[PDB]
Amino acid sequence: GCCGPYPNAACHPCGCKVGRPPYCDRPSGG
Repeated sequence: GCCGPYPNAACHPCGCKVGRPPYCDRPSGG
């Protein structure tokens, strides 16, 4: 239970932990 790509208050493409876009599951940094 997260939100996703639709509008821009708390709702973000990869705002979640598990289940999210290619760049956010690929190695970010820290």
